[PDB]
Amino acid sequence: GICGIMALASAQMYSSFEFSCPCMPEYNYTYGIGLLIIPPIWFFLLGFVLNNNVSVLAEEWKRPTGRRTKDPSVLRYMLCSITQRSLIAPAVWVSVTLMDGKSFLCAFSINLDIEKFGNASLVIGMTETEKLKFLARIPCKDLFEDNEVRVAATRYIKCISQACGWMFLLMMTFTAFLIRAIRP
Amino acid sequence: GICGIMALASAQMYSSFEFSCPCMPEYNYTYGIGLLIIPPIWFFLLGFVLNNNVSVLAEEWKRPTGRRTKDPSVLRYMLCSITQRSLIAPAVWVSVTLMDGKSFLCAFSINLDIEKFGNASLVIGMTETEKLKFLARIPCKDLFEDNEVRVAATRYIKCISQACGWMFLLMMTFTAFLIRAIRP
Amino acid sequence: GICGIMALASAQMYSSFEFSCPCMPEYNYTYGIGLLIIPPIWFFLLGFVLNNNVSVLAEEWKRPTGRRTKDPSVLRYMLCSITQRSLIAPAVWVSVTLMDGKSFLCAFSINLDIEKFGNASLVIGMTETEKLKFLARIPCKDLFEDNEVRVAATRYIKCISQACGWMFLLMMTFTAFLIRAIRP
Amino acid sequence: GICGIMALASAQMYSSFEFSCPCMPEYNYTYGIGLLIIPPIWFFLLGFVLNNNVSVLAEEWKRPTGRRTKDPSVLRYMLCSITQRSLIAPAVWVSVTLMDGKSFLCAFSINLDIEKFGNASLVIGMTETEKLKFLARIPCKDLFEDNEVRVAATRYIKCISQACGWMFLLMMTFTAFLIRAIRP
Amino acid sequence: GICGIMALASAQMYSSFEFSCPCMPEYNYTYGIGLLIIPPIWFFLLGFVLNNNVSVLAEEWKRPTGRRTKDPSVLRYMLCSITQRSLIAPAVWVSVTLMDGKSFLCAFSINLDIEKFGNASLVIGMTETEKLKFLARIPCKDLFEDNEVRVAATRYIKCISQACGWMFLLMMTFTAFLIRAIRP
Amino acid sequence: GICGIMALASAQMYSSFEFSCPCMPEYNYTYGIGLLIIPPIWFFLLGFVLNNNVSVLAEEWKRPTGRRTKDPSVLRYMLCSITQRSLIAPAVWVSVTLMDGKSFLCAFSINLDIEKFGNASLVIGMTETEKLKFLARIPCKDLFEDNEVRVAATRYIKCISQACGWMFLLMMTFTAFLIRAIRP
Amino acid sequence: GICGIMALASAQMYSSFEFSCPCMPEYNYTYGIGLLIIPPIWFFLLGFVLNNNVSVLAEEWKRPTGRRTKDPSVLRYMLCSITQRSLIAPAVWVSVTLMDGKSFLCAFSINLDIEKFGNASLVIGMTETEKLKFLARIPCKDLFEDNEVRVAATRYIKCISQACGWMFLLMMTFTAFLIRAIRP
Amino acid sequence: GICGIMALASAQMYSSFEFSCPCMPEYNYTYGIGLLIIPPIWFFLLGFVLNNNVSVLAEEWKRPTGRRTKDPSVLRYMLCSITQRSLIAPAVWVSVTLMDGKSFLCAFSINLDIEKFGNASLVIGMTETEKLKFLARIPCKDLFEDNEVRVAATRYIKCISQACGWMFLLMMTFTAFLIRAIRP
Repeated sequence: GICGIMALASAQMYSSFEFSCPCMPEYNYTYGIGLLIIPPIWFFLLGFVLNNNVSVLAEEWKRPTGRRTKDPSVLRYMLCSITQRSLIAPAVWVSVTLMDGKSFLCAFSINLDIEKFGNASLVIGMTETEKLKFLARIPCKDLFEDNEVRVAATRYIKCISQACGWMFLLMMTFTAFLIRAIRP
Repeated sequence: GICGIMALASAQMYSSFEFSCPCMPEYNYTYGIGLLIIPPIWFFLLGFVLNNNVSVLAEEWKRPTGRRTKDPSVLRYMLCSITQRSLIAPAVWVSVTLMDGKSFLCAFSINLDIEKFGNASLVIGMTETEKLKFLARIPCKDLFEDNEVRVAATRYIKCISQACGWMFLLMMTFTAFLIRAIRP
Repeated sequence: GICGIMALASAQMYSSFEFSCPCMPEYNYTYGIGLLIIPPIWFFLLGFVLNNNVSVLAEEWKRPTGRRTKDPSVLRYMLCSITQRSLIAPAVWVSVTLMDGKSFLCAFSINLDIEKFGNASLVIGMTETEKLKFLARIPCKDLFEDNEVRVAATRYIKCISQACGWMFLLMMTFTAFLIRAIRP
Repeated sequence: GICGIMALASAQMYSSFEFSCPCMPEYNYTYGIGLLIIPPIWFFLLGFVLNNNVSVLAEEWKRPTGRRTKDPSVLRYMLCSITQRSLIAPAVWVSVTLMDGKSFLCAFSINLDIEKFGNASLVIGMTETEKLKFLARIPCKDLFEDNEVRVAATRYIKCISQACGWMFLLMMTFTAFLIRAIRP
Repeated sequence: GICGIMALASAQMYSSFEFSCPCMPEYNYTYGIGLLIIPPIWFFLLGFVLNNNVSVLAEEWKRPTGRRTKDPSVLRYMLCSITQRSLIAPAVWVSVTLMDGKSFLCAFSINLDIEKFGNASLVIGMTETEKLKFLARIPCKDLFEDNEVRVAATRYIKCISQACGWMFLLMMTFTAFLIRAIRP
Repeated sequence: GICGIMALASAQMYSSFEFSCPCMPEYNYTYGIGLLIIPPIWFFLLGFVLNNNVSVLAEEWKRPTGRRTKDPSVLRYMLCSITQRSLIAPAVWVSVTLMDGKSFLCAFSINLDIEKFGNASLVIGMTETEKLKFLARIPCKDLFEDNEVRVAATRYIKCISQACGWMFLLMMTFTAFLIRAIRP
Repeated sequence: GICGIMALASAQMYSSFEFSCPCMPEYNYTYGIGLLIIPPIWFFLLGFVLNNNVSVLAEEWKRPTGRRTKDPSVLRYMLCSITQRSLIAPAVWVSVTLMDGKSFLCAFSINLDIEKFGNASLVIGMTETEKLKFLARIPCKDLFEDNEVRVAATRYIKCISQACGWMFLLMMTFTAFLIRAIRP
Repeated sequence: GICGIMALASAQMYSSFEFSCPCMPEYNYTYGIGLLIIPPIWFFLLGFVLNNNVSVLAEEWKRPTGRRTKDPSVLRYMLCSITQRSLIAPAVWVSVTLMDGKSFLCAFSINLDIEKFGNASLVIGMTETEKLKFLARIPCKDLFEDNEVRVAATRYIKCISQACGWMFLLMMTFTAFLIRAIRP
């Protein structure tokens, strides 16, 4: 119920989210990786909070030994089962974020090698500080002057991000395959 | 019921609201921060007023001691529970307002350092009064002459506002996590 | 029932209303303030007329003393309660009219000080009659020649109108908060 | 039932009606005032015809004295009540027609004073016949040469028509207020 | 039932009908008046044919005197009542056709006086045959060279057609008013 | 049931059909008249095939005399009644095809007289073979060079096709009027 | 049920199919005729596979003589009846494919005679290999240089394909007419 | 149920997927073939995971011999039946991916022979490394300079991919035809 609702909400919240990459070398990595990390953590704690069966977990965690009516075997089972139920909306966020490649373009555009894409006369005679300030404006469509380099560098990091998007989806599905094959 | 209605109404009222930043240095801060503060206060008092269970709170607050049929333990519990039920539509407003970054762009565009973004020849030979009147027109798209500086300064304060939007959402969710883990 | 219908009708009638500011100094104030005053009075008398419980008020007001089956205590209560039920659609009109700022732009564009916005060479060597005829055409987009002054003066009176729109909404909600806290 | 249907039909028939002002001085007044008068008369006789309770009025009007089973007190009451029920769709027509101001622009554009709006060199050296033929083409957007005079004269008669539209709505609502306060 | 269906079908069939005026003086009058006359005759015979109560009229008309089980008083009543029920979809066609004025523009554009609208130098030195071939192309937007004369002549015959459209609607409604006031 | 379905299907299949007139004099007549004749024949045999009451007609036609349980009076009645039920979707096709006039424009554009429409200098000094190849490209919008002649010739054959469309609808309705007045 | 579903699916799958004619003389015929032949064969085997009554056909075909509970008379009847039920979605595909004429344009544009359409100076002094490579690019809108020849050759093969589309529909309907007139 | 859901989800996930071919010769083949191979493997393991009848397969696979309540004949039958039920959403992906031809264009554009399409003067005097870097940018619309070669090479590999798309659909349907003809 709420698992399918939060999975649809995670894809819908990414669609309405307006990605504003700062295009500065100090704040590209923390913004690009931070939108890959911090909204999954919020969707994970939303999976604890919106599920009202954390309250029964709370009452059987707060009371000391002797008062525990249920054995902790079903407690370990339920806390595990509520984690792998609340691990869908984080995984849907990291799926669609890696499929679009906006965060890999924002975070990893200062690690590129510019000789592979377009003119070799771009960065000639330019210091590492100004070269980092030149490479960082690649995700900004209206701040980069060379359009052919910008489409070449966008397609390179978007295909790598889509490769990591499918390798993440295969590792997640194969993990849930092993979970529903040995544990219940 | 009305909590989900007011949460959807707060996001819908922001979408129909037309943000008109004054682009004057005397009235940028009060308008930009005021749209972050004053509509949450109105949505908080709307959470008291539209909930008709403030009337039973009113009758057990007006009558003096001796006439009180209920002990004030359930009174403290209910006034607390109606506050954390009416703290959703304010929090949805501050969420979407910080996600768009229009108020942080309107209020904090007189605190910028203009050397980081574009031409260094912009503010040379210009007094602090005219420099404040030059920096204040950054949120106004049709009043600013340098477009590359305007997109650079917009993206800088929009990513900082989105960082504060996610840090607010994490602090709010972790607070409600502790509330539903110790109190009921 | 009809309170929510008239509240939605007041917002919908403003959306279909085509604001035609006359852009003349004799008729700006009466048209701009008159659209803020006269449609709330019509929506207030519509709250009396469409509510068929004004007929029972009519019969117990027309008959003299002695024939009055009900005591006037419930009569004062019901006439008060029908006023604060019919004070929603007027308040929704003044809310959305102040949020858009078209009436404050139409009525108060002859009180502006033109040195704050754009060129100081606009009104130089111009008589008070022609200066009033120059300032009055600010709300008319297709009658004003200086576009930068027009957007600056529009944003100034629209933010002031939105400030008065939120101060009206706070004073109205805090008043209805006190009404539902002492009276019933 | 049919009162709300005819009220919605009167607003919908005005929206689909294509206003073709003749822009001739002989036929502006009769067309502009005639669309304000003649469609309310048709909607009034439609309120008699579509209401099948005119047939019982017909049978108790045709038979002479002695055969009248009902006293004429309920006959005066019912003929009055069917008039104030069939006076809604005429009033909705005159409301929306005065709110748009197309008929006041078509009928009263030969009464204007052209010095108030634009160039004083328009009508200089021009006979009353050609001046009437020049002023009459104001509602025709594609027949008038001076666009600034045309928008100024349109906004002047549209705000006056909207003033008469609200004064008509206030006089109609206050009349129906007195009707439902003394008569039943 | 089928009366409201045929009334909506007559307005819908006019909306999907593509008016192709021939713009020739031999065939303007027969096409323009013929679309005002011939589709009402087809909708009138459709009111006889689709109403299956013409079959009982057929059986009591074919059998001679002596075999007639019903007296012809109800036969005159029913044939009259089926005519005034099948006189709605013809009247809706002539209503919307006169409201748009395309047939009056097509049929009566050879009767115009061209001095009233635009340049007097249009028809100077031109024979009655070529003048009829010049006036006939007024309804054709892409065959007439003088656009100001074309909009002036269109608005003249469209307002006259809308005057005859409202005088037809008043004469039809007042006739049906007298029918439902004396006959049943 | 299926009569109204096939009538709506015939109008819908014409709307989705893309009329590609060949614009060659050998194949204009057979294509233009063939789309008026051959799809009505297919819709007529579809009226036999989709109606499953052709099977009972088949069994009482195949068996010789003596085995016929029903007299052939109801057989003549039913085969006639299934023809005039399956004569609606052919008639709807010929109605909408003559209302649009594309087939009369495609088939009869080699019979025109070109002096009536535009320049007399078009076909001067041109052989009957090249004149037939010049007149045949009138329905092709992107193959004809003279646009004023093309709109004049299109409007001439479209009004004649709409005249034959209404004369067909009157002859069909008057025929079905006589059928439902004498036969049942 | 599934017959009407597969018929609607065949028309819908053609509408979403993007026709990419190769415009090479070696692969025009096999692609153009192959899209007319191979998708009907797939829709025919889909009519066997999706119909689960092929399994009962499978069990009474695999078992040898003696074990056959049903006589093969109903087996011949059912295998025939399932073929003429699964011959609808192939026939709908060949219908809409011949109505659009894209396959006849792709497959038969190397058989054309180019003197009939446009300039005779196109193929003069050109070898059969380059003439086949010139004629093959007729279905490709963005690979053919002469647009008037391309629209003339498109309209010629599209009208011939629509002629074969209607002759196929007449031969198919007349065949199904004979089937439902002699066999059941 | 979930088979038709996953089949519609596979076609819908391809429609929302944004194909970003890297247009580099090292990473064209692995990206183009990898999007044909890796998403079918994920949809195949999704057919195991979302079907909860893998848990009963898990319990009867983990327990050793002696504890097996069911014989492994129904185990081989069910594991086979769940594979041919979960082989629909992979097959729908490879169907629509080969129908669009984007992966065959991305993976096989370094194997082309450029003399067949356009100018022979393109690759003259160019090394195999730069020729591979020139041919690889064919799927990139905004990175290839010769548009006529790009449309010719796109149509060549899209028709070959559509040929392999129909040969895959015929081999898959004929295989499922043999499965439902011998096995159950």
